[PDB]
Amino acid sequence: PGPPGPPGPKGDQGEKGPPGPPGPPG
Amino acid sequence: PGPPGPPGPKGDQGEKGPPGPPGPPG
Amino acid sequence: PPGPPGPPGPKGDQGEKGPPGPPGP
Repeated sequence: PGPPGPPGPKGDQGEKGPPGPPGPPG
Repeated sequence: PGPPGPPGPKGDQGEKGPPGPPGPPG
Repeated sequence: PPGPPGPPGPKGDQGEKGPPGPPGP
């Protein structure tokens, strides 16, 4: 049997992060 | 007849999220 | 014969939470 193939391509980038914390009070 | 290679590397972390909500009115 | 390339890797983690919002009005 032949050797295993090489590692595959890199995966997709993750989804964008959630909105940040609320700003400071007025 | 080699098997498929190991899975590719994990993708990049997603981009930082957008700015948060405005702070409370003062 | 060597095997073919593996399939695409796992998706990346979600990005970090965003920066703080603007000061209030």
